[PDB]
Amino acid sequence: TDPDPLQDFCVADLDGKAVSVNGHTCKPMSEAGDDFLFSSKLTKAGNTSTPNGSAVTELDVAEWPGTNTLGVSMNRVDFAPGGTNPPHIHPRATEIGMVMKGELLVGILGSLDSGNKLYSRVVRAGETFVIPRGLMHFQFNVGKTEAYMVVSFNSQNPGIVFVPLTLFGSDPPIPTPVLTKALRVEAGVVELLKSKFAGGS
Amino acid sequence: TDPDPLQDFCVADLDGKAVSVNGHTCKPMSEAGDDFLFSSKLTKAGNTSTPNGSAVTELDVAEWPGTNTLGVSMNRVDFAPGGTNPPHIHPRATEIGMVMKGELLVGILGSLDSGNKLYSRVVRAGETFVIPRGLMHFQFNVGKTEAYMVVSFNSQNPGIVFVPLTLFGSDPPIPTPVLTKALRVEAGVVELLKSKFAGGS
Amino acid sequence: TDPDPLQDFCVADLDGKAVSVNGHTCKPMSEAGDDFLFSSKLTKAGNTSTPNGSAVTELDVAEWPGTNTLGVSMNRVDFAPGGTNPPHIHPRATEIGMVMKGELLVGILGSLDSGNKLYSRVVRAGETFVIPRGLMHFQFNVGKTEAYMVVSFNSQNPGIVFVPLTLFGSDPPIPTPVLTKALRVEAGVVELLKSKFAGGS
Amino acid sequence: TDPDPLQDFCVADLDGKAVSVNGHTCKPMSEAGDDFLFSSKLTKAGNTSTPNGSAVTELDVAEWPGTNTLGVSMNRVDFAPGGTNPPHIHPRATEIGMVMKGELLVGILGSLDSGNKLYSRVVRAGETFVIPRGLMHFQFNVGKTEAYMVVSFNSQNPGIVFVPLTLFGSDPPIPTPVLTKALRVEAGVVELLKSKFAGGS
Amino acid sequence: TDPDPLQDFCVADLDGKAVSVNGHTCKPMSEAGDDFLFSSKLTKAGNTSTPNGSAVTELDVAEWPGTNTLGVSMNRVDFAPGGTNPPHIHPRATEIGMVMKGELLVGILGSLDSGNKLYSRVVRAGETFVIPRGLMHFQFNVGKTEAYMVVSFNSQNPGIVFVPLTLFGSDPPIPTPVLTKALRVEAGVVELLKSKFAGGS
Amino acid sequence: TDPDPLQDFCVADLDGKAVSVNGHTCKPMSEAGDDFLFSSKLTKAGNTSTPNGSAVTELDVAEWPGTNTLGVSMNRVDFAPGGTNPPHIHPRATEIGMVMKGELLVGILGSLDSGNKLYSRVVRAGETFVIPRGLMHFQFNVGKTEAYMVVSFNSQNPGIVFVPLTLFGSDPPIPTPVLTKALRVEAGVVELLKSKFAGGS
Ligand SMILES: [Mn+2]
Ligand SMILES: [Mn+2]
Ligand SMILES: [Mn+2]
Ligand SMILES: [Mn+2]
Ligand SMILES: [Mn+2]
Ligand SMILES: [Mn+2]
Repeated sequence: TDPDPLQDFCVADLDGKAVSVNGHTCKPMSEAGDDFLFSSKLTKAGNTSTPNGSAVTELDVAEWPGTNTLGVSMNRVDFAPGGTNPPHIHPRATEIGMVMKGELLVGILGSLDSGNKLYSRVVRAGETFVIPRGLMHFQFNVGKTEAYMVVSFNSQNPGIVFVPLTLFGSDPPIPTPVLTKALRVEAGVVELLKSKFAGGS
Repeated sequence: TDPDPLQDFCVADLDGKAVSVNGHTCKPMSEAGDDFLFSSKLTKAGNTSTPNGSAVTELDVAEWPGTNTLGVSMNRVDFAPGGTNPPHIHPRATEIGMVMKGELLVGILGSLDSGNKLYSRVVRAGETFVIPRGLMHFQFNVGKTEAYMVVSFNSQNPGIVFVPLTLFGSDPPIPTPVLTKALRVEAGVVELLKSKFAGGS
Repeated sequence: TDPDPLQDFCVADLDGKAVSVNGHTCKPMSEAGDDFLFSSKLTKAGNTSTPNGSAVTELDVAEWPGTNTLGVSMNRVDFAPGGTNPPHIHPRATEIGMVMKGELLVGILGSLDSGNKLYSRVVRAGETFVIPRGLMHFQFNVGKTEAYMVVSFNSQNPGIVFVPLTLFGSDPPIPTPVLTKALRVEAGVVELLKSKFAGGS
Repeated sequence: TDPDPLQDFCVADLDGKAVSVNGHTCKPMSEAGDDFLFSSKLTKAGNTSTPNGSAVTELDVAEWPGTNTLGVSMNRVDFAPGGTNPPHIHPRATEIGMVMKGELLVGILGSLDSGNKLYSRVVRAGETFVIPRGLMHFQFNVGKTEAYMVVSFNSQNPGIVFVPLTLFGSDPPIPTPVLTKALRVEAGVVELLKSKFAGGS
Repeated sequence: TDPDPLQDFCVADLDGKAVSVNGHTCKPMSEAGDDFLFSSKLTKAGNTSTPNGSAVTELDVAEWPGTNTLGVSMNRVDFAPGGTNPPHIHPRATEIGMVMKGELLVGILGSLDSGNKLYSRVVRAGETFVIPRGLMHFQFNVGKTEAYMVVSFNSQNPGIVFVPLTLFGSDPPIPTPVLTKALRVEAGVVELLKSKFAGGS
Repeated sequence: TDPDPLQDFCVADLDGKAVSVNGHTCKPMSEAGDDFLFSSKLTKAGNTSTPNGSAVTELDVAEWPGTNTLGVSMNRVDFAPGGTNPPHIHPRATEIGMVMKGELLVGILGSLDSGNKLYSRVVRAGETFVIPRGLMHFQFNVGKTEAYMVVSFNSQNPGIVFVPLTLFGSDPPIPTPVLTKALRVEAGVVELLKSKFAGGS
């Protein structure tokens, strides 16, 4: 997990030419002000008119620099009816979330030694879920109304590996012949999938 | 921070005679079912008719055994108008929270090397805050309506050190002469304070 | 990363009814013998006549109990010509490997904040590679001969999330409608993919 | 706990304009000399003519830069007869100490899940005590002579949250109305307490 | 470093048939009493009439079970005039110590990338030293009186690798031919050294 | 163990005047190229015509900067017939290795609480071994042909404490009188040993 802090506060210095280190260098405390432990970036709903039908409003250290060194971060996800936060993975953290409105099918997948078990449940307002570090998971809006959830992570920068986008639209894309052997389908099927993720989202 | 997990899942075995270890032993996976990564315990508001005027609904590993080994936990706090979650400390975690309804004055205090600075702000619906590991902090409902927040921690068992209750109503209470030297007031003042925390809450 | 050790040795007790904890309980030192720090399980090549065209011979704590608490483990992967270790993820570790024979295209994919960059190179005998914790990666045999590599991990139980098998053949499988929204293709395409992973491998 | 070291030595560069990071940047090894692993700052007794009747001589990374990255630090506390190291907390470390001279009442308080138990004992020359990470604790000189102890921590910068001073004399002070609700006493009592900690110590 | 604690207290259960885990299982809190955070085992001087001319009084988790899970431990070392705590290593911790009486030559050795530098200084009453995790170090009494020091570690079980005893008197001893190649001397010299450590101390 | 990473990649900036921190600062991602996760430095055998009769080809972060922050590193050791990697220690990591060719006697020594037990075995092609963090260990070529092994570590910079060289040829050397008390032999024997390690290797 993220390294523990070695002082009370260390607000991230995000200017482009700052020296680079594991995580982020910090602003001098003299330049921090009173406001760094607070944020209002998750107050409004994100735009759900996207191919996935969901919008992620991030609140990691790049968006909330006061989280630097503190080992935590959050995000908000809004969903149009039938929208999905597609099968994805956080490489460096466990996720713990709460559904605020609507009805979401939440699915968590065990690794190979857990027999690739799929745990899935319809989670409603006020109900919570937990996603173990590095496991594949997804959310699907099964209600007729817009849904939204707010989650927390045990990292300032959990990272996100979107499975569909990484598999078919990385930069540059995984060679077709690699994907035909791995997916056990012909090249035409692989190219059809790639054509849907050519936009970069 | 909490030790990282060494397998996908390890639901806590909470029976009274289970062997004791750092954290908790786990139920055999065969006895876990499909439901351990989910909870509905924070769906309803807690009873705010208490001396503090707030109610904490806990969702640590004792209440949500599926969090065992995953490094995270949550809780919900409800506040009557003018109620407080009094100055307190979490010995083993950073807290990250969101106000869901109402208006809360949230205050975070730096340690001695930070000049004991008090950072405080009125946090409203959808706005977030972060409390660094082990620092004193509090919340006070400044609105005319009931307020509530949901927070996450970077520990399965953050712990809570309530300052007023620990100082004046521990078991057994800190001797009066220790408290008169520390608080710089006469014994009568110390005894008055102790009389308010004799109930254990 | 894995918790550090609190003593010299703690060989894993793998009997089925042993108490369950994070990681594994250990055999009494009196029952360990001289041989637990050694293994010969990776001496021979695995059977590459599988759908993927590769075979993984594991040497994690379940196969090498002397690794318990030491924070490390290994495995060997053998590849038939044109075979692949398909796009996969290790949820709890970084991997560091060496190609022993043959020619392998090794690809590592960055997360979303790294623009989903694909780093790929043909790695030959004696050459090494490193896969950051939790990122998607794969290997493909581009030579005309059988290839093999031996890798190490910074966990006693890294875990493996096989992307194709988890996406299309979990237990039970991810609903088709979830996968059609996520993959942006019709149900018939999703069902074709599922039919290839119905065997459990 | 503090991050582990990634090299033998990394003496802290404490100049005011050094770049800021978690912990401290280090002096080039060429500028370190032979003396950084040693100190004589705890050889003499501190001045106990203070309001608390005790004096803390710190030996954290700010006073002993050679501790940077090594995960440890110390301090010495001297006590006039009847003096106290008041109820306080270390946010980022466990403390382990030894009484060198005199008789000290040492008290350690459990958190809420430990029923706020007060463990207290008179500790004399050569006797030791341990304070778990983040718990409230104090020391009181019950002998007729000056007493002193030397303690170690499992952090280069444990931090110190003095309860009385933080509660009544932070900068700026916690509002009176917050403190009257939390302490369950009238404003006049709160103002009396605040008047004793207006000096900043 | 040692895993962080997941609760306030977890006194080690040291009975011989207790289940074995990383570190130690804990006594039920009901069986702990008030005394586990304290010890008087380092109050008296150890017997320095040994081949090394020094005596180590240990206060690790085997001798102080209340340290279990807290990440710290101590020990006391007493030295006859001209006695030594021979070149040794702690595999799992940094050491931080204070000389209480006498004059001790304290030497710390850097690793190969630090050019195997020897840092050494005569440390007197009240003066401190720090030994980075896993580096070779020693102490030698250069005064005419008995000397003693008390040290702390950042582990409940640091471990001790005595160089001379391990090299020449392990169980069973390292073969002579291995040692003649490594030490670049004839077999007769190696056998002479082995004869001095045949007693097991 | 090494601090976990807080981003995907952080290639070490090894220029001499780069700011110094725990571990290494990183190159801007814009200056990294595609090649940092790969290396060919262990493809060839090292020169075994040395006093020890073995050659270590290092692949730590100084030689493979792409390992920075990832918690892993490797090395290759080649051995002439009868050559040794002498009794040594890695202060900051566990080692896990595989013999690639030849026959090596591999010995691992327990600490004092493990009764200084010597575990030793002849390890051949494809067979593996594990060395717990900070314990003394060695390898000796018992075959008639050149032998070689490739090992991995759970640190980007494990460090190496060569016992013979550190004991008798540090800079500057440990005083003779310290070594005569510790080794229990006369000064002439100590000086003979020192004369063999005066070259610095
Ligand atoms: Mn997620
Ligand atoms: Mn709180
Ligand atoms: Mn892999
Ligand atoms: Mn203290
Ligand atoms: Mn020592
Ligand atoms: Mn080695």
